[PDB]
Amino acid sequence: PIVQNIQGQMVHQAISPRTLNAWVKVVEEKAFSPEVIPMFSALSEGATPQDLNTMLNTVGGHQAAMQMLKETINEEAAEWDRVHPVHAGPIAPGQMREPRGSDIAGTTSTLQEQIGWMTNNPPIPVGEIYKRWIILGLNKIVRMYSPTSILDIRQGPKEPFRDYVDRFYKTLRAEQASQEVKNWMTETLLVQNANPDCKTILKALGPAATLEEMMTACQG
Amino acid sequence: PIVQNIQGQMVHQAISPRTLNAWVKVVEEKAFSPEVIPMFSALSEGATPQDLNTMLNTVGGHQAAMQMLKETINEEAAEWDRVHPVHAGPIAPGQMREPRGSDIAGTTSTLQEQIGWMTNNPPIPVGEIYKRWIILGLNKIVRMYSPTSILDIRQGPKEPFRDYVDRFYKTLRAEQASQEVKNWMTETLLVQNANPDCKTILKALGPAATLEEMMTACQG
Amino acid sequence: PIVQNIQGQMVHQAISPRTLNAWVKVVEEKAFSPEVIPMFSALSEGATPQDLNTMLNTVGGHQAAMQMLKETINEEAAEWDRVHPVHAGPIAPGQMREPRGSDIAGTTSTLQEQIGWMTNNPPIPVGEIYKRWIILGLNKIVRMYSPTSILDIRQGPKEPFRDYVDRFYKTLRAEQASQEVKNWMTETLLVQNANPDCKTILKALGPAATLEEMMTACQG
Amino acid sequence: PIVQNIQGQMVHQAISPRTLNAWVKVVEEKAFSPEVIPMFSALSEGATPQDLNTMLNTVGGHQAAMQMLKETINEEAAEWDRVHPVHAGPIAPGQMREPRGSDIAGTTSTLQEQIGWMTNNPPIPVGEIYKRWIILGLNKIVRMYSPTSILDIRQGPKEPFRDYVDRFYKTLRAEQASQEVKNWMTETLLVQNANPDCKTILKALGPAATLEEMMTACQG
Amino acid sequence: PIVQNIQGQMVHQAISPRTLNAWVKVVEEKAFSPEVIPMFSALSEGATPQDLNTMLNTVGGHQAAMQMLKETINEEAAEWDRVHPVHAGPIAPGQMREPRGSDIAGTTSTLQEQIGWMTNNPPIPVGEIYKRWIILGLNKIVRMYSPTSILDIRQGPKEPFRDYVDRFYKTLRAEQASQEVKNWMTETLLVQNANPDCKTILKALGPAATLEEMMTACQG
Amino acid sequence: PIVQNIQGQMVHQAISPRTLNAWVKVVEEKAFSPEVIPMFSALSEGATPQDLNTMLNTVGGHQAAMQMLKETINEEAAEWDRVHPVHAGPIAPGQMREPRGSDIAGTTSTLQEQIGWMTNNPPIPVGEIYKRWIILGLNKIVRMYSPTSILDIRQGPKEPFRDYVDRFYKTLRAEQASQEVKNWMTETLLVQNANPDCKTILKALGPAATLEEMMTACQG
Repeated sequence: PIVQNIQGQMVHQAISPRTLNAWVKVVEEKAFSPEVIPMFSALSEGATPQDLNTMLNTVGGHQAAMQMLKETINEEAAEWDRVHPVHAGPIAPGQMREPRGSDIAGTTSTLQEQIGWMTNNPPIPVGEIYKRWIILGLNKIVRMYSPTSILDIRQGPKEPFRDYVDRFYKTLRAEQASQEVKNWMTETLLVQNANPDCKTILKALGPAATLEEMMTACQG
Repeated sequence: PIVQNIQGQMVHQAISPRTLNAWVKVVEEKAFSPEVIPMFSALSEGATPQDLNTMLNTVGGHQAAMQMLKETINEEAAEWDRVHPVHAGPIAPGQMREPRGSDIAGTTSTLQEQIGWMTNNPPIPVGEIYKRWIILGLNKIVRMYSPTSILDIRQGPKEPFRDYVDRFYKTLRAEQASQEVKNWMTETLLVQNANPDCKTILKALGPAATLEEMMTACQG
Repeated sequence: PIVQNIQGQMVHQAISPRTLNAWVKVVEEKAFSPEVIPMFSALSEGATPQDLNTMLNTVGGHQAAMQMLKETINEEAAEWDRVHPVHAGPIAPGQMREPRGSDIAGTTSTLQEQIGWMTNNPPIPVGEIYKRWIILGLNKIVRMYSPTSILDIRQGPKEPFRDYVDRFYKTLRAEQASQEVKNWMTETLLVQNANPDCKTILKALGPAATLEEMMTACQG
Repeated sequence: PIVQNIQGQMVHQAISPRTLNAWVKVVEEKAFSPEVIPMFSALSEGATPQDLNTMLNTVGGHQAAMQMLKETINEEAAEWDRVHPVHAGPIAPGQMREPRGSDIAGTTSTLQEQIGWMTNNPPIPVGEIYKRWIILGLNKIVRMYSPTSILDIRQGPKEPFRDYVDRFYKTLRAEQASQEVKNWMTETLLVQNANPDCKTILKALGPAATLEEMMTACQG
Repeated sequence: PIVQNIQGQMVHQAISPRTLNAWVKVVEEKAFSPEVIPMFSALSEGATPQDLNTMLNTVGGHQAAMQMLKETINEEAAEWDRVHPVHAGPIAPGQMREPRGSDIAGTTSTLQEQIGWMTNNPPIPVGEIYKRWIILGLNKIVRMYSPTSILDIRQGPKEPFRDYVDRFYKTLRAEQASQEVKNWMTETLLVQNANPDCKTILKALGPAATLEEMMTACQG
Repeated sequence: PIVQNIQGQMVHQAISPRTLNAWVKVVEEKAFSPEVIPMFSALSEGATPQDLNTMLNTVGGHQAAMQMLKETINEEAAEWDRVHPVHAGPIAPGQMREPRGSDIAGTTSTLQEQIGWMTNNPPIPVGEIYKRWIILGLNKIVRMYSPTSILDIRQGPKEPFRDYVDRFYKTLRAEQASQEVKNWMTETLLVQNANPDCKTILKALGPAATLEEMMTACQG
C-alpha cells in the first residue's frame, strides 16, 4: 500500500505480514458475519489491486464465497468496460493509457503500472474502485450466509426479550434489503412477535414507544 | 485520527489496524464493563467522526446496545440542532460552515469536511462532541447491563467482607446517580447490609468511619 | 528484499526476521495448503535469489517436498541453459555478463552479482524468474499433497451442498489441469456429481447456472 | 505524556494504548505487589493529571482500593488547599492563576490548564505532585494488602534460610515504618527470628552481619 | 549491527532485544537442527563481531556445543594467523591496521575498531569471516547431534514410504558429506532400504527414476 | 534511554514498556542463570541511572539477591567517592558539577541532571559506570545461586557423559573464579571424574585429546 513521506509524496510499500495475518485470522475466527466489511475496509486502505488480490486469494476455505466474490467482480468489470470503452492508437507522453475492467481488477497488469495510475496527475483511484467492488461482493456474501429470513422470527415462551432482539437485529443487519424498509420493519415486526405478557406490556406504551423503554418494560 | 506532525502541521493519519484489533478484543473479553468507557476514550484520542463510526461498526454482537447508542446519538444531534440552528447560504472562501447534527455524527459529512472543521482556526470541536455523545450512550448501556439493583446488594452469612464490598462498589459504580446521592448511599446502605457478625464491628468503630478502618476491622 | 527509497536510489535490505518467522510459522501450521503459494508470493516481493534460498532453507521437515522443489529448480535451470547460450571471454566494463542457469538459481553466484543483474539497464528479472521456478515447484508439491482426485468427488446424502461445493472448489484449486479444461470441469461435474434432489433442482434451473443461483435454489 | 521533540517544543501526546494495556494487564495479573508502584511510576512519566486519571479509571475491580486512593487524594488536596492560599480576581495575561488542590488533582480543570502549568516559566509541575499523591495512596493500599505482619515472621524447621529471608524482605518492602526503624528491624529481627541452628551460626558470625555472609554461613 | 542510514552513511545500531529473544526462542524449541544455521545467518545480517558474541552468549544450556564452537573459532583464528601474517609497526593515519587472528573474534578488538574495519574503504570483511567460522562450528555441531548414521536408516514393515523418505532425507541433510558423494548415496540407499513390496514397486520404475515418480508409485 | 536523531544529537526518551515486560519475564522465568547478564546488558543499552533503578526495583521476588546487588552498588559508590573527591565552591558556567559516588547511582539526582551529564561536552558516562556496577552485582548474585561446587562433580554409573559435561560446564560458568584456572580445571577435573569404562576410553587418547573426540569416544 502507498504511504506518504515527510515531504508529502507517496511511493509503493510492501504489504505488511501483520495485515495479512490479521485478515486471515479474522476471516477464520469470525467467519462471514456483518463485521468483516468494516475491518476489510480498514485493513487495506490505499492498497493496490495486487494487494487486494492477495488478501482474497489468501483466504483458505469458504471457496464458494470466494467464487461468488470473483463472479461479482467479473460482472462489475464487464459493466465498467461496457460503460467506459478504451481508446486505441498512440498514447500521449504525459498521460498513461486508461485501464480496462480486467486491468482495473489488477489481473493482467504489473504493480508498477498500478503505482503509476495511483500516483498520476491527476491520480486515478483504481484501488478505491476495486475496493468498492470487493465490498459489494462481500455484502452479497454476507447476504448469502444469512441463516434465517426476517419474517420467520418468533420469540419462544422462555427465550428472553434480549436474545430475541439480538437475533432480530443480527439477521436484520445481515438482510440489508434497504434502509426505509428496515425502518418500517423495526417498527412493525419488532413488536408484532413478542411473548403475550411482555407483548401487552409493550402495547401499553403504544407505537410511540422507543427501544429503551421497550426493553426496560419487559426487564425485571 | 489526526495527529501533530513534524513540524506543527496536523495531517490525517488513518486509524491503525492494531487499535481496531485492541478495541474488538476488549469488547469481546470484557463485554460492557464500567471501565470500557475509559478504554474507549483513550483508544480514540482526537479521532475523526469516521474513526468513531468505524470503531462502533467493528463491534461484534450486542446489537441491541449499539442500537440504543445510535438512537441516543440521533437524539443528541436533534437537541444540538434545536439549540444551535444553522443558517443557509453561500459559505465564506476561507472559513468553513457551521456543522449540523448529521455533520457531527459523521453520517453525511465527508472526511475532508471533518478534517477542515478540526484543523481550521478556530477549531470546531466535532470530535469531542461526538465523543461526549458516544460516552453518554455507553453510560446508558453500562447502566442497563447491571444485573441487579444496588439496593439488593446483601452479604452472605459467611461471605467475607472483602468480596461483599468489592461487589457492592462495583454495582454502585455501574449504577447511575449524582455524587451526593452516592455519598449518602455509602453511609446509609453499606454498613446496614453487612453481615451481623462484622456489622457489630463496623458499628463499634463509628458512623463516620472511613473505608480502610472498617476493612482492616473485619479483616480476617 | 530490495526496498525502493523515497525519491532516491533503491537500497538493498536484509530479509526481516518478522518475515522469516511468519514464513516458517505458516509452513509449520498449515503444511502445504493451496494458499501457501499466494502467501509465499506475498511475503517474498522483490527478493533476491539469496533471500529466496534462505526462505526455502529455513523450512524444517517435508524434506521429500524440498528435494522435489530443488529437482524442479534444477530442471528449469537446465532448460534455461539449453535454450539460452552463454557468452564468455572479456566483458566490457559497466555491463554484467550473461547470467547462467546455475547463477539465476543462486547456487553459484553472490549477492553482488544478483543486485547487479537486478539494477542493470534494462533490468533482468532474476528474482522474478527464480520465484516463477519456485512457484512451479510449490504447485507440483501441492498437487502431490492432494488427498483425493477431482473426478472422484461425490456428495453425501446428508452432506449439504455448501460443504460439497467447498470440497469441490478446494480440489479444483489443487488440480493440475489447464484453465481451459478447468472451466468445463466446474461447468459439468459440479451439477453432474451432486445429490439427486438438488441435481434435479439445478436441472430444472437449466443452462447459465451460476454458483449464487445454484446455492439459493438448493437451500433447505 | 509530554514528549520532548528533538530540538523543538515539548509537544503533548496522548497516552498510547500500549501503556494502558500493560497497566491493566499488570494490575489484573499481579494484583497489588510492592513492585507495581515502581512499574506504575515507570509507565507514567511526565504525564498530565488527565493521563493519571485515565490510568486509574481503567483499573477494573478492587473498588475498595480505588475508593481509598480517591480518599487519600482528597485528603492531600484538602491539606494543599489549607496550607496554600488561593488568589482570585483579575489575572495578568501570560501568567496562569494559582493552582487549587481540587484543580491540582485534575478533577476541576481541562487539559489546557495542566499543559499551561507544566510549560510556565518557572515550571510548576502538577504531574510530579499528583503522582506523589497516587504513590502515597498505592503505598497505603499495598500496606493494607499485606497478609502477615513483619513482627510475626518465624522460620520453619525444614524451610531453608533463603525462603525465610525472601519472605522477610518481601514483608519489609510491604512495611510502613520509617527508614531508620526499617534498618533497625532488618538488622535485629532477621537473626533474632531464624531457626536455632543457623541462629547460633549467625551468632558465631558476630557483629557486622552482612546478607551474603549470612547466606554463605547457613549453607547446607 | 551496522545498517545503511539515510543518506548513504552507515552508523552503528545496537542489536535489538526482539532479535535476541527470537534467537533464544529458536535455540529453545528448534534447539540444534539443520534449519538453525540458515535462521542464524538471517537473524545476524551484517552483524559486528560483538553482536555475534552476544548472540552466542545468550544461549542457555548446551555448553558442550558452545565450547566446540569456541574451540573451532580459535582453530580458524590460528589458521588465519598462519596464512595472513600481521606486520608490526606504527599505523598510517588514513587507513586502519590489518586485523589479527583474534581481532576477528571480537576478543581484544573494541567496537570502534570493528566499525572502522567495516565502514572503511576498502572494507575489511571481518563480519563475514566470523560468520563463516561460526557457520563451520554450527555445521560441526549439527553433524554431531545426529542420533543415527545415514547407513542405519531402514524402513519398518508397515511404516509408510512418506515417513521413511522424510526421516532418510532429514538424516542425510544433517549428515556431512560432499554433494557428489550424496548423488551416489541416494541412488544406492533409498530404494534398497525400503519395504520389499515398495522395493519391487520402485525397481519396476527404473534405477534413475526421479523422487516424485518413486513417491507416486507407492502413494497410498 | 537516549537515542540518536537524524541530525545526530541525542535526547532523553521514555523507557519502553516492552523492555520492562521482557526484563521482568526473563528474570522470573529463567530466575538467576549466567545468561541473565548478557540479556540485561543488551536490554538497557544507553539507559539512564533512573532506568536502571527502575529495572532493579521492578524485580519482584528474590529480594535477597536484590539486596546483595544494592549492597554491592553501595560499596562501589563509596569506593568511587573515596577515589574521586568532589570539589566545593562555585562551579564554572561552561561546566556542570561532577557527580558524587551516590549520585552516580541516581538516588539523589533528577533525570535532567542525568541527561546533562550524559550529553555534556565531553560526555560523562554515568550510565555505563552504573551498568558496570550492576553487572558486577549480578555476577556475585549468580555466584551465590550456584547450586554445587566445582570439586563435588562425579558422574554416576548411568548418567550419560553428555549430562555430566553439561552439568560441569554449567557450574563452571557459574563459578567464574578466574579464566586460566578455568582452563586448568577443564583439563584436569573433566578427565578425572569419568565412568571407568569411558574413563579409560578417554585415557586412550591421552591429554592431547579435544572435547569433540572426547565425546564421540564415549558416544555410541
